Amino acid sequence: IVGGYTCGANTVPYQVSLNSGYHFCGGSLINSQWVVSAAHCYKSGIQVRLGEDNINVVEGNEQFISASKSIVHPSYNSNTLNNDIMLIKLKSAASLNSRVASISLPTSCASAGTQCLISGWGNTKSSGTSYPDVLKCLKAPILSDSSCKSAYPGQITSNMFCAGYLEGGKDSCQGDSGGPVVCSGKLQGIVSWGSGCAQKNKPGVYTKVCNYVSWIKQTIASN
Ligand SMILES: [Ca+2]
Repeated sequence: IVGGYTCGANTVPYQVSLNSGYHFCGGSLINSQWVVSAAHCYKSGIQVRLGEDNINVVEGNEQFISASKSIVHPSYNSNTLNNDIMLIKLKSAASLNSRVASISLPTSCASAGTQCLISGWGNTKSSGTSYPDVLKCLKAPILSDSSCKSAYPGQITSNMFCAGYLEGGKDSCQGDSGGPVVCSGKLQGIVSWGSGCAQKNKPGVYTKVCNYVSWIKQTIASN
């Protein structure tokens, strides 16, 4: 996260870290057994880390649980990132408490101008590299589809939306991928891609979760 703030320990209790020897992506807990992330975060050997603040220090509220299966969206395209969504099942159910909590799925898509909370352990620099160890947060509005498409002509599908600031300086970035965009209590987005980070006229692009609720509900019930 570039241009954000330190969230505070366990203040985003649905945020997970995906670990394969090291943090490589975020995700969101949607019930005690299941995590939503980006399809571009797919790999073998995932351990889900819940209850995290400092990802380099054991602080006492963590749960570490291996994935038992991963399901990438049937129509995911790894070039364009259309349908950039994946479900991860936990080998054992998480123990839900005030520091390890699920986030609700959308009941519809959200309006442009609505404010959202974007979070992660990704790079905090728009030029160069610095990785925080504590969770970072950013408040950012959903942008209109027209301003999203004008920034990214020929690239945006109905399964994507932009959020952030056209002036630059405030955005998600590398290592935030797969993490949450929460607006009015609903998981409306997944950190997906952008052109660089925090650049002028290059806002963040997010998977439009509202289009996937039926697929999520049916997939988890049959797995
Ligand atoms: Ca920790």
